[PDB]
Amino acid sequence: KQQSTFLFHDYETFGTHPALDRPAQFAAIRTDSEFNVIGEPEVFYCKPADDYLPQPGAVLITGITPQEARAKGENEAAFAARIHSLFTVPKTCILGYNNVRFDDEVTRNIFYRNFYDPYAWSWQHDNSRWDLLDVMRACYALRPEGINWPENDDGLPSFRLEHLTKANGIEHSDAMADVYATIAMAKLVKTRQPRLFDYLFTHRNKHKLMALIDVPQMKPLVHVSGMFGAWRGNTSWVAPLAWHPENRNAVIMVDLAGDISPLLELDSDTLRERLYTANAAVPVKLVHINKCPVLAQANTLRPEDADRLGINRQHCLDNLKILRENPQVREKVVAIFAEPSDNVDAQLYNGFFSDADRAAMKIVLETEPRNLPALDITFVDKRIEKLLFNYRARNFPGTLDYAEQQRWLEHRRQVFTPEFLQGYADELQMLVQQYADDKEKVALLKALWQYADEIV
Ligand SMILES: CC(C)(C)C1=NN(c2nc3ccc(Cl)cc3s2)C(=O)C1
Ligand SMILES: [Mg+2]
Repeated sequence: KQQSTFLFHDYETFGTHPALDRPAQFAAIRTDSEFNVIGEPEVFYCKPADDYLPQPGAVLITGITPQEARAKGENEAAFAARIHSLFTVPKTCILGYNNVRFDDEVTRNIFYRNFYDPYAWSWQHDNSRWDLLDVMRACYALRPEGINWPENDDGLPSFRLEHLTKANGIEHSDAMADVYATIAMAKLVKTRQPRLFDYLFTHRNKHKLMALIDVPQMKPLVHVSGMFGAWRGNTSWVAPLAWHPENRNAVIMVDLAGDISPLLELDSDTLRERLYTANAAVPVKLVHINKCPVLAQANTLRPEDADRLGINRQHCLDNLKILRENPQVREKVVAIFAEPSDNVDAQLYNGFFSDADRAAMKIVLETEPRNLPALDITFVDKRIEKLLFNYRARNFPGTLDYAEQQRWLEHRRQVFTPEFLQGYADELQMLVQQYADDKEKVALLKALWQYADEIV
């Protein structure tokens, strides 16, 4: 019938914020279940709308100027359509390298802005997602033998894709370079740690993860997470205390390697304050069951593994005993999580849309742009009419009437304040001095100046 496939992908963007910065380029290729390429590379650009200037640092990294994306790209509506078409092919595992924390948020935001369901793509038609970054971290932590693990310039293990490829003799340039490097990482771990690879892949599924969670017993688990830090191989033992009171997919864990005294001694208001500035640190963290967290039974990390990572196993066991004897900590941590921006681009997580609103937004999607002004349609959620105006003005500006044109002009004036444009110019001048010896970067910075001069 339909074959299971992987769709490896990567974005280049114009900045670090997945909602407020705009995408520049999307790259993807599909493989079979054994990581052999199927079909052709998909690479395309996104034209940025005229209400945005790129972050100069992002352009220095990607080498993609706003002029290039504008001249070679389609509008974000069309960009979104192409990506949505790829991501909704049945039985696809959509994956990348740091996609769970970055690329997937870019995707959610692109879909949100352009009237696609931000979530359905990842689970409908037997689809799933995965991320090779925490696979590499898990391999280093749990089963490192066979792979060369590079250090960064601070002397800690690095999981930068370019460091891992070089360290392991993998060729890594080409818009497809990061995608091909990600495929190489997948092959590396599958070949060299086959049982761990299979375990991690199987446990991408929320139900397999949920089966590991035993809140009444505070059953300990090994967890590998970038939040723990490279200095301990991104690893600790954790115990589940309670599920999040609002977020259906988040469990509240305690880091057993931490100091649990604040949890025993302080009240939830105090605990909440410390947790959100980031004097002992509050050893609580959320694990999101749909974000392919790395979790395994506690004995997966053996004493000799803990020793290698510098983790104090007996301290963790001691803390687990104390927590089990203090079940009032559960209500405390729940109370912590029981508990600003007027830019609709920043409002993806203000709430889920109702079925009625989703049905209305589908009509918007399936209507010709020229016919949108006459569309007799109503929305409940207050984000949607704002999303719709921006959608039309950014993508289909020739369909705006005089009044709408004036509204868009005002929008642009509020973005391009004299203080914003001055700071932008100042940043460019600073970077040209910093990179004066790198003539290609100097050329990129000059391109950014020229674009700002035009778009203003
Ligand atoms: C002896 C062997 C197999 C390594 C085991 N280690 N182990 C556990 N190690 C830890 C380490 C930390 C914690 Cl919090 C719980 C456990 S349970 C077992 O239950 C059995
Ligand atoms: Mg990337």
